[PDB]
Amino acid sequence: VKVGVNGFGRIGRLVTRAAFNSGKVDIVAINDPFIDLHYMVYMFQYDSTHGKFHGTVKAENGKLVINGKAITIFQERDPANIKWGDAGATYVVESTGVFTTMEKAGAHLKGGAKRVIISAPSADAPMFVMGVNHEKYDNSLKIVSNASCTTNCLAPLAKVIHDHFGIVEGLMTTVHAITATQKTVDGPSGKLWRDGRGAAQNIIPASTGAAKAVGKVIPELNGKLTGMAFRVPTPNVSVVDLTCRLEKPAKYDDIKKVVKQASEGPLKGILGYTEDQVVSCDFNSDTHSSTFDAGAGIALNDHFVKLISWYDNEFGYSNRVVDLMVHMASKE
Amino acid sequence: VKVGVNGFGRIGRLVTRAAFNSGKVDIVAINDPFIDLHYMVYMFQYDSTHGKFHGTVKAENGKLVINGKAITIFQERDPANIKWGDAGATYVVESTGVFTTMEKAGAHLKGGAKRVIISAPSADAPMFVMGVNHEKYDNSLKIVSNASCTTNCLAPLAKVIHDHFGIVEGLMTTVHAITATQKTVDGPSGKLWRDGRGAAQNIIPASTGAAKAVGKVIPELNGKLTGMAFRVPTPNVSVVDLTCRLEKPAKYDDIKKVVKQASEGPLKGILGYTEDQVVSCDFNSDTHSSTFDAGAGIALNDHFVKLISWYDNEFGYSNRVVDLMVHMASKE
Amino acid sequence: VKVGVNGFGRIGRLVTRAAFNSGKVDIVAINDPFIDLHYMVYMFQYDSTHGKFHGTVKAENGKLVINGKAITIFQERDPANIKWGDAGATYVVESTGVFTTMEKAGAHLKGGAKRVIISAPSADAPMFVMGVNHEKYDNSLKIVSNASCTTNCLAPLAKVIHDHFGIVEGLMTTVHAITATQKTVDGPSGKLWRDGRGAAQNIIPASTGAAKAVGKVIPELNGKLTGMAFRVPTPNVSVVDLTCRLEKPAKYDDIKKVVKQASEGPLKGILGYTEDQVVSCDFNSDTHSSTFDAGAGIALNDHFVKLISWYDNEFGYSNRVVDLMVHMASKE
Amino acid sequence: VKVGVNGFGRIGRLVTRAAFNSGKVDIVAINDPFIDLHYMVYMFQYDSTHGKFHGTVKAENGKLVINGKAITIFQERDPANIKWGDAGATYVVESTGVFTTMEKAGAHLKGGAKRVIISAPSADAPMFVMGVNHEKYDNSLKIVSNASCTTNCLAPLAKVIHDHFGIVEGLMTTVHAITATQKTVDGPSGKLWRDGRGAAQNIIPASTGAAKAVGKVIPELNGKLTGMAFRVPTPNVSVVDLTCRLEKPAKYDDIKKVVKQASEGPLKGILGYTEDQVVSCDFNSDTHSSTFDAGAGIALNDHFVKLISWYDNEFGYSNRVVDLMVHMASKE
Ligand SMILES: NC(=O)c1ccc[n+]([C@@H]2O[C@H](COP(=O)([O-])OP(=O)(O)OC[C@H]3O[C@@H](n4cnc5c(N)ncnc54)[C@H](O)[C@@H]3O)[C@@H](O)[C@H]2O)c1
Ligand SMILES: NC(=O)c1ccc[n+]([C@@H]2O[C@H](COP(=O)([O-])OP(=O)(O)OC[C@H]3O[C@@H](n4cnc5c(N)ncnc54)[C@H](O)[C@@H]3O)[C@@H](O)[C@H]2O)c1
Ligand SMILES: NC(=O)c1ccc[n+]([C@@H]2O[C@H](COP(=O)([O-])OP(=O)(O)OC[C@H]3O[C@@H](n4cnc5c(N)ncnc54)[C@H](O)[C@@H]3O)[C@@H](O)[C@H]2O)c1
Ligand SMILES: NC(=O)c1ccc[n+]([C@@H]2O[C@H](COP(=O)([O-])OP(=O)(O)OC[C@H]3O[C@@H](n4cnc5c(N)ncnc54)[C@H](O)[C@@H]3O)[C@@H](O)[C@H]2O)c1
Ligand SMILES: c1cnc2c(c1)ccc1cccnc12
Ligand SMILES: c1cnc2c(c1)ccc1cccnc12
Ligand SMILES: c1cnc2c(c1)ccc1cccnc12
Ligand SMILES: c1cnc2c(c1)ccc1cccnc12
Repeated sequence: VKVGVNGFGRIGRLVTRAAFNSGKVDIVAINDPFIDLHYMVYMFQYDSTHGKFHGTVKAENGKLVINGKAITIFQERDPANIKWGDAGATYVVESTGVFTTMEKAGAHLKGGAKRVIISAPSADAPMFVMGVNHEKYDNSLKIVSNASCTTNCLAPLAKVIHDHFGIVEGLMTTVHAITATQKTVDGPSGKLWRDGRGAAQNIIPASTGAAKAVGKVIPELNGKLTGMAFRVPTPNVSVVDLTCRLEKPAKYDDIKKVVKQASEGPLKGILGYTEDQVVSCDFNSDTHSSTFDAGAGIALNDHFVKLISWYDNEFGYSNRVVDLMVHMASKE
Repeated sequence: VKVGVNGFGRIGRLVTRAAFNSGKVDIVAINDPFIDLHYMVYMFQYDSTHGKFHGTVKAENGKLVINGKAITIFQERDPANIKWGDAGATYVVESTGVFTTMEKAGAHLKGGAKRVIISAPSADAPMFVMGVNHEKYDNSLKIVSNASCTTNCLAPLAKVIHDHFGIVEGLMTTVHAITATQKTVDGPSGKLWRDGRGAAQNIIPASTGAAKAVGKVIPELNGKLTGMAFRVPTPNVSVVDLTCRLEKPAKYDDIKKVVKQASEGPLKGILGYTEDQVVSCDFNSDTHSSTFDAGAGIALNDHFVKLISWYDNEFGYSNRVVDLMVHMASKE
Repeated sequence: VKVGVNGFGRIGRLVTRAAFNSGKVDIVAINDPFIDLHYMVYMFQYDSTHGKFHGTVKAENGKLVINGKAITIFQERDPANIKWGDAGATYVVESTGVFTTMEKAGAHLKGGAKRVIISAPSADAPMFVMGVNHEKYDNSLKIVSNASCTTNCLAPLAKVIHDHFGIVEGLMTTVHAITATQKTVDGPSGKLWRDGRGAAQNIIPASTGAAKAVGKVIPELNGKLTGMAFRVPTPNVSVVDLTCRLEKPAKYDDIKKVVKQASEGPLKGILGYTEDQVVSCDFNSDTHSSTFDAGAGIALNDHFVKLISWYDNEFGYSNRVVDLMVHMASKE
Repeated sequence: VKVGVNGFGRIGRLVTRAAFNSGKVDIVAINDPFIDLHYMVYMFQYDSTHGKFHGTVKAENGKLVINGKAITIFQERDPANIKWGDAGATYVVESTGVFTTMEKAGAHLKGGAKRVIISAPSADAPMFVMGVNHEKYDNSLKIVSNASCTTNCLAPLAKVIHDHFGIVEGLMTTVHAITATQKTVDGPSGKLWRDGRGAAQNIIPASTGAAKAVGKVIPELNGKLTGMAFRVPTPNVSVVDLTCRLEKPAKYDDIKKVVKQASEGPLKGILGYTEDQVVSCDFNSDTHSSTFDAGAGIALNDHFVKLISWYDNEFGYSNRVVDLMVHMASKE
């Protein structure tokens, strides 16, 4: 399926690498009014976090050419003005952070795009998490959301746990790497005042919709989970800390057994499982949505447990965006 | 009371500062075989985290003279060889990190100390938290513990919440600054493998006895709390995240009022209360044991809540060591 | 003199603090369209780097009241629309970073300011360094620059060394803390590609005009000095490394004596001198422009030496802005 | 050639990976009294900086088995007691940091080792830098030094520059990643007081022998270079900043031309060359000893220049150790 990328950022650029790396998505157009063509070459080829592109990248005849494939480059602030159709972009990855409502994201349809995948939670577009509810997608849906990085780590763990023991209620904290929304030194950050404080210096409490959004992705959990985040001074890789109360009793070893099972079978590639003495860097460029850390968790009793799961918030999510598009493409 | 300090490290130095900032306590001797007299002048004067000492520090006549007061300096590896009695050290703060059992900390009694306060949890020395169970101290105790930084954070809060609502069960996480036991790059840590991984690079899961220890300090909570830690790349200040289930219903505003009431009366100076948009650096050099962050916590319902509390692990704890000694002295 | 501040950022806030810590200067107005009145109360009160403000800050009656003094608050993007005259702002500190030419900074003259001090180098506004060429200021200058933090570090030192030994030629590097222009993760920086790379992850080469600018401030050194920068993952405090060739022979002890003599007389408060085993944090909130580090430099021979000098880029510079205004006012 | 590794640290473990990766060195014995066998598995397989070993690692029948090759594991504090000969270890990589003199390093010969390669500068063992003076090695030399990471970055650049233009004199600064000798928080560090200050917080001035040691590796430069270091808060990758005065005039483009030439021909794989807008992370796991950064340098005039060269201090040096051993092996 051919695809356009709106906003060539962390997710835009890594969705582009994941795309090249799958057989199944062809990136044909990129719009980013803040990154010109020769600058796009540089930002793609060099990556502080995930390392140099293993691949070829250049500018040629006004097009970005990756691994010999030529890509139409647009420079539009208003997505309503992007000539996607002409470019041959069937689906658009809305990865700017700034067009997340159906109405705003729907502007890509005016340039002749067929479907939009918003790389974030949406107030009103339907949200999908691969492995959890993607099969609820149907062809009527022109504008969809891939949810967040955090919702993609929480939801698969929660699916497995609810399915086997019943989640009565749960409260989630994510300890999360810094992102591009944050500031290098104490600076302005709108109505979210904590988010402006110096990102390298501080542990920063923040809001997250992800626990509530899981109750959308798994309706039986509606209103049973909420949570929060702490931003901390690492450049990538985040961890979910789920504290939950269960209906059926669950010894820790039975939780481990059932998560290992799921990681090996129907959630292979999405939910991982480890008992190794891992730290955050051990997941850098790991493509899973969620990896259970057996050693790090702790149970108070058979009904009350704290479960820990790792995620590369850039790289895992990026791969999920590709996967959703493949799934959508195959339903057309 | 005259005090000697064993281990002139982060805690030993900051206890010394806190002692001089308050005449609460007179420092008369210090032992550290890895820091000579001239070198102590340097390490006490300049502090990366808390700034340059406001006062005078020099070497005269083989002693360390802080604010005009001469301190006897020892250089012994074996605590049994330190002549505390000769120097007048009545109470000894045991802040090396390697003598935390009664048997080992007791060696100070050999050199003529009268009582020992271990600046960490102990497998067997009784543990005290100022404002929670410090009145359980009595003069029959020659060797006591001031518990851990984390316990001093969690306990005052857990007391208020338990006293007023009844904690049925709780799971804790502390997102904690790096300490001297950690490593600059991947290196040997012995039995605790994750802890040897590069401190500036990683989110590192780690073990903590604080939640259990709360059940000693608050006997009604015995066996009702457990937890874990994440070490993250900050140099100081940490945060407790307590997820608890309550017996009696408590609306979040009722929790706020109760906690604020507690900060203003009996736990004043120990448990603080804030509604501001704070981040970790706002607690650097803050002397509270625990500061409840109203805005950062979140309730799922009237019986299931996540409560957030900040602590300067270095500075709050060091002030508590002095306060505990002052109390002890009053009981003599 | 009454002062208005345009851009209530790292420098604008710290100038404000320095003004209140010294009555040197009265702050009467502040403009920042990205920080409302209530939000200013927050950002001024809490500072990750320099700590909580010691004094009072609140909003009353649409003004910002610091230490009892009410300050008029504007929210204009266009400096021409700020009514400085109505608020009584005689001098305007232009600390936004986006109005550094005479033509742009001059727009403050439209709203009724009398003179403008740009808190950065200027392509055309004359530049002054306290203790080096501030007596070249005269009342014919409506728009002046206080140069850069780096220039304020390099110039006092280069003056002493030149005055006494004759700098034939020099090459400078500054190893410099991160600033607000940098990015938390790899992102767009426009024309300056290295600067958009993740600030907490990298050693980043960067351009600096400081060495050349020294040749304006010290006309005899015109064309005799150039340099570069490395941005590194600290939040504050930077260091000059000046490698120079000398005309007259200077033994390193002669250099030390000359510099120390300079710190004790005419450049006292501007150029500091130390022999202690200092590191960057020992200069956090230090008001000097430049602190010579005797121990850290090294001579190849009597004519070829590497000289090291520390500066708090935020705090030293901010104090210099106030000092420059006080001087200006004395000349009126 | 079969080899033993004394000290399985950063360099010990990466020399081991580089060894597997060449065809030509077989690691057969490892001694490290602080890392037991199952711990060795973990420390080899997981690397925060260079990523998971792409390879197999396990413990079997009391031996460390990497990629099917079994390795004898010793646990001796005194290298005089290590049974290398029995193990079949012909050469030993002395990578503990603690046996760097001929006499101390010579203890490995008592256990039947034939030659020792000390992974650091030595006060008295002869030092080699591949590409610069390795051909001065002869079979009489049983104990040698591979110099330092910094000497390996400086010396190839200096060779090329001296060869073409004449280095009259030079002064070098290295801006260097933290290492395992440094401390996570302000702590003791012997007679080198700065080195104990908190490594994540500070820019730290330090000593280096590397500029002087280049005058050993290139005798014509004896007494013509010296320098210093700054340690800064990155976990790996360092940069040399060489300020030098030249005999023959050299336009910057002629310097670039001659370094590019050398990187392409006789210093291929040792000295690299780039004009890209690179930052430190772009060299992570780069095997060169030295990569010239054309864009980052700056010339004052044709005789006085500042040259910049990057190095992965762990990975580049590690590969050089292997290379030296191959060279030594082929001269036997
Ligand atoms: N970083 C993560 O870990 C992560 C994970 C999952 C989802 N997301 C979400 O993805 C979105 C992007 O996140 P990111 O981290 O890549 O941000 P980023 O800041 O790195 O990238 C955003 C890009 O959008 C471009 N842009 C801005 N306005 C534009 C416009 N009008 N038209 C075209 N391009 C424009 C910017 O120039 C930039 O290159 C956000 O909604 C974020 O919440 C982020
Ligand atoms: N840093 C914190 O946040 C914190 C807070 C609460 C409690 N603690 C506890 O306090 C203790 C000290 O921790 P720290 O962070 O100050 O560590 P540290 O490493 O900064 O200080 C320990 C000091 O003890 C010295 N020492 C080692 N062996 C010695 C001996 N045989 N005799 C005398 N001195 C010796 C070392 O030279 C060092 O100066 C530990 O038990 C720790 O768990 C630490
Ligand atoms: N941080 C330092 O080390 C340092 C030292 C010396 C000089 N400087 C210089 O001082 C200036 C400010 O740097 P800073 O570090 O404080 O940056 P900053 O980003 O912290 O502050 C700039 C402030 O200006 C505001 N602003 C942006 N557009 C505006 C407008 N149209 N009108 C009014 N305000 C506006 C922003 O909201 C922000 O509060 C820059 O020129 C910088 O080069 C910085
Ligand atoms: N890290 C760098 O970038 C770098 C580069 C070039 C050279 N070097 C040099 O290499 C040497 C090691 O450096 P490193 O960074 O790997 O240090 P490291 O601390 O990571 O490794 C040292 C290892 O030696 C072991 N060890 C200590 N005493 C021992 C003994 N008596 N017998 C056996 N093993 C023992 C330790 O347990 C540890 O695993 C030093 O001389 C250093 O100067 C380091
Ligand atoms: C045209 C282009 N791409 C596709 C299809 C048709 C049909 C199915 C499909 C499934 C996965 C990925 N791409 C496609
Ligand atoms: C587990 C892992 N991968 C997948 C699924 C479940 C479901 C659908 C799908 C579609 C495309 C690519 N991967 C997956
Ligand atoms: C035995 C073992 N290894 C070797 C030799 C003999 C001879 C030469 C040589 C050259 C490079 C690497 N290894 C060897
Ligand atoms: C440039 C690059 N690699 C080398 C040399 C010079 C010289 C010797 C040598 C021996 C073994 C492996 N590599 C090299």
